[PDB]
Amino acid sequence: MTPASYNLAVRRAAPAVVNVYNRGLNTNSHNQLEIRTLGSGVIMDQRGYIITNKHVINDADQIIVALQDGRVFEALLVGSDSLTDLAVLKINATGGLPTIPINARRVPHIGDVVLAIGNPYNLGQTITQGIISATGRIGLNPTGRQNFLQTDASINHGNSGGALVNSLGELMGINTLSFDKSNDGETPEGIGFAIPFQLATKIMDKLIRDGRVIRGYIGIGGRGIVVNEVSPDGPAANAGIQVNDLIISVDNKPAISALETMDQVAEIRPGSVIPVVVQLTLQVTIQEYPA
Amino acid sequence: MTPASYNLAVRRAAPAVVNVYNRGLNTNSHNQLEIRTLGSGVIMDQRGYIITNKHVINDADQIIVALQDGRVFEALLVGSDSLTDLAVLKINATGGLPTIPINARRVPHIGDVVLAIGNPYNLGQTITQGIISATGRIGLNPTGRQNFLQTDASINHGNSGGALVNSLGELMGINTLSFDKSNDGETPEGIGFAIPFQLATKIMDKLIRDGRVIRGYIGIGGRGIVVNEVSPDGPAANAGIQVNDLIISVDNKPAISALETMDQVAEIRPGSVIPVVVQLTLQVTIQEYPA
Amino acid sequence: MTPASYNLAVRRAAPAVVNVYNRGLNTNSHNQLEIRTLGSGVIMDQRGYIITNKHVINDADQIIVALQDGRVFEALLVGSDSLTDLAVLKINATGGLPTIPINARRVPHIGDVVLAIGNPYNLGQTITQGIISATGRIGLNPTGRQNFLQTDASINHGNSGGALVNSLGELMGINTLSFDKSNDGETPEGIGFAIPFQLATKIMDKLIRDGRVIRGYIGIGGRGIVVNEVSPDGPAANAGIQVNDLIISVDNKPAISALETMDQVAEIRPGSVIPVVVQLTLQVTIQEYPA
Repeated sequence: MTPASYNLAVRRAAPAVVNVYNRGLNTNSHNQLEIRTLGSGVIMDQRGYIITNKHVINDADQIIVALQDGRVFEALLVGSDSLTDLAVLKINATGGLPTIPINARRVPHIGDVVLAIGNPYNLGQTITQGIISATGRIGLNPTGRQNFLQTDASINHGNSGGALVNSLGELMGINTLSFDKSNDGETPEGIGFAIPFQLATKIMDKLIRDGRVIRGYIGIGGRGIVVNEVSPDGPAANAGIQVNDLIISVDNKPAISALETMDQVAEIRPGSVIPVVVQLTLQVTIQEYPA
Repeated sequence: MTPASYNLAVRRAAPAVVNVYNRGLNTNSHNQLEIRTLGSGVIMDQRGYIITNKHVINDADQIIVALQDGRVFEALLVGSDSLTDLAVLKINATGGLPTIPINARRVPHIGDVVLAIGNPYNLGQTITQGIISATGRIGLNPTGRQNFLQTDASINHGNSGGALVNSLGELMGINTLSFDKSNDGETPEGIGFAIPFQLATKIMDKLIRDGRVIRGYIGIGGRGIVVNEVSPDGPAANAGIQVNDLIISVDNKPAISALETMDQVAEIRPGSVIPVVVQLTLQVTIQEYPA
Repeated sequence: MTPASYNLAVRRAAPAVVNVYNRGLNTNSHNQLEIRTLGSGVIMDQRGYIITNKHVINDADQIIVALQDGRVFEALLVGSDSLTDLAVLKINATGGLPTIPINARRVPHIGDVVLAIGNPYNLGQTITQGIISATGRIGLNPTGRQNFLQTDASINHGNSGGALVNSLGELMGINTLSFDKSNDGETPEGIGFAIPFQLATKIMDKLIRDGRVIRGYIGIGGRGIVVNEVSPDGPAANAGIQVNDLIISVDNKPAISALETMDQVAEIRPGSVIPVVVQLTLQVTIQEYPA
């Protein structure tokens, strides 16, 4: 017979994950480019756009990307975002580049076998398999390290930026980090997180068209949609809205949930204005999220 | 094609695992119900019975159970058992309850893919896959943390009480991982334990019919069946039997092994009496296991 | 339906993995055979040869081997090798022995599902599944703990010597197991190593025909094939070759790579002589690797 195996996935996607190297100049007294850090990255399209974790390329005087085919490139940082730890690099490749399979039509499911491609502890490219333990949201609104994708695939230090792909090689997400906890008593085995591919995608496109992800701020909270503690003063305060009420429509559509609502405000460019219901339609001008 | 995936099992059994919260009153000075601990639990039948680990609900002034569908319930402790760390709660659900798939006809096998549904570190429901690395016994006699079910599936803190199900959603066991994990000089990966479903079944039923699991005590040891150290002074001493001999028939059937023998004595209600053989048939009255 | 399962593989290969016990006499003051250590081992053929990790049987006054069928044997150490941590024992079994499936025709692939059979923490035989994350070389030349086989299958202490088999039971490698940490901060999760079956084979045969693995030493380094730091003063000095040049043909064949070249010199018995090329063909006598 044939042994059970996920090599097909490896063949189809592995060639697209890269080693990202963060090189600083002031790392030594002789001020030469030294490898301050390193992680992994996923070549997104043939134009040369590579996704990766921000915490990898932060304060990097240089960024080198290297392919499994041996080609080495200097990368231009086109933008990052703290609220997701995603960063978008760009190599200028002539000759063709391998690209991570993407299937925008595929919906990830709790339980789907998934492999994590990356370069942890800088041992070279390694693959590890697990399943999707929790899916998380593809919204643009930051919530925490719980609305990501969760996997029991082994995510070590060096998998950051790597690819989490299903058995068909399809990119399910960008590995971000492990769960190491905050303290001890023990270690959290098999609890890793990845940013959903669908979101990495949204973020990348923005990081390209703007050099930074522009989120629409409405400063309000809650649990229609409860408005519990709406004392940020930013946009809430400035133009209708109270420190305790219930909204009906974020802009001109239902305000069923709090999460699904914020996820809309953020997708609204600054300066714009929209009619906020509770039936006293009070308009408000959207600002830009805080630093 | 279609991504390899164990989602079917997740769909069939996930809805039945619950978040069990141990709330104490004297946890703070304002003596309010504070979440002293927490674990997971499996809704066993439509009557509202839920299995869980004892160590989760111990000394709980209150017990709250929450479903993935959002419904929350106050749970009535119907019993527990130290020798297995199993506890049976009971929520009073009108409207219908989701129930963990069970297939008493199914025999677990070393190597079967199995998923562990539970809520570790209180991150919300998480699934993790592994295989059965060892099966263990379904007996009622306590032996240790070796005659359980052993799985490399990721069992973290908060998986206690959760379900361990095979690819079909069939309940293979109740996650219980107990603490002997460590040596000296490095943390034990992929070695978790679960109580065979067959036994969790036996125990729950008893916890229901008696509020406590009543075990039949004999007071002997060994390796027919060797009667090594038979100096408990229990019912063994009180009625024939020596501090060094060989038994022939626990009650009126073969005494082939020591394990399979104890597992019978325990299934014999106290006060009863049975003929013990070795050919000098000496009768003995069964007592009840120690506290 | 049927539960997803790797049981077939377990049935086919588990029976061949054995518990290896290292018993020393001077472990106590009453100088009796005490279990100084322990690991696992794979019965390679019906003659009674068993492979294992050197670091298990080192300085063992005695060695006991035990089968899953219950049979116990006293083993004869036929040899070991440091550069691979492989040891070969030999039990003298009459009545027949179970043997690990081997398919020398099979080529291991990154991503192949694979199970690790072994006895970690001495809890009895345990199975764990993972995938091959990196393959490594089957050469006879020592390189490091990187040209081994790499798997995310859980390799714990007591898995050393165990077998790593694919879904068909086929022997993929002998679990070695690198001590993971070597420093702190975090712990290398899911990164285990095994010696390729293809090499364990080559090594065992040598350990048999010679009691020690005789390697052919040259004394050179580099990156044709660069000869960068050819100052070891062995046979390289003694008869042509410079401290900085480029070789053309290890013996009478291409010298394309440095790795694949050394892998040849080692397979050349001492005393022999071969023509080295670089076009000034200078012959050299092969010595024997250092202790």
